[PDB]
Amino acid sequence: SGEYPTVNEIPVGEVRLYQIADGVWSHIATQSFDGAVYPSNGLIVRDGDELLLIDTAWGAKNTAALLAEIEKQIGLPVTRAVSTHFHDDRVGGVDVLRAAGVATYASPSTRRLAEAEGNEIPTHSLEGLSSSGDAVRFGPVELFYPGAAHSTDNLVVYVPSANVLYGGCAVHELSSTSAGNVADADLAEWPTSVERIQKHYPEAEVVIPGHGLPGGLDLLQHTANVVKAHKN
Ligand SMILES: C[C@H](OC(=O)c1ccc(CN)cc1)c1cccc2c(-c3ccc(CN4CCOCC4)nc3)c(C(=O)O)[nH]c12
Ligand SMILES: [Zn+2]
Ligand SMILES: [Zn+2]
Repeated sequence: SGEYPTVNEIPVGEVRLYQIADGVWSHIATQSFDGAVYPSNGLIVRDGDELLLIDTAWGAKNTAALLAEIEKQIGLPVTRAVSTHFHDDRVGGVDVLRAAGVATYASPSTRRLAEAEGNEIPTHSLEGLSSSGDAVRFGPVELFYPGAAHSTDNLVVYVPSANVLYGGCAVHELSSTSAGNVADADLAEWPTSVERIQKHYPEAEVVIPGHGLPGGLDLLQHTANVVKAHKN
């Protein structure tokens, strides 16, 4: 009924959308992994009379449900998708997207890691993102590579029309006490990568984490703090 939807409010398999700004939504789904249930976010950005999708809904069936939810709530076709790193909460569902007419994209780093891990592989490579601090335009967003953080390949997404920063899994929600699933992370570089985000996007008004509730710019400093303390 209007609050940001939480893990226990979304059965696995169902997807909700949340309006962030004009022409910007998040998508929220839930999935089981190693015997626990987790929420995860992605982004939808209006691109004229089409939509740009950022990240899958963490699985094939969830991603089919995402497409259905978009059709019901928005009614514009998803034509392109970008995955912001190689884990299943970002690429699981890419095969569904591709068979629904969506062109799927990721950095070459993400594509290599997805292939090596046995995850679904976006079709198209995003060049121009291989060095930390690189940025490229992609439709109505800017893609930014901040350096290694949650993963070595993680990208962030900025929506300049709305000053929305989608941090993906490099950014944690304010309630987080932990750095999340750090198995592929660089805890030592992560603060430095967050500082790059902070420097590059000082006018962000909304910051959306990979998992959990959006907030403001404080999510960035909180993330740095949680990661340093985890390392400690
Ligand atoms: C799909 C993703 O796979 C991986 O990352 C991965 C890594 C390595 C391998 C081995 N090849 C396999 C998979 C994944 C799977 C499962 C979970 C995650 C989490 C996550 C997010 C929040 C929290 C904090 N919660 C915990 C419970 O209650 C309170 C707060 N914990 C974890 C996060 C994330 O941090 O982004 N990515 C999660
Ligand atoms: Zn991840
Ligand atoms: Zn994640």
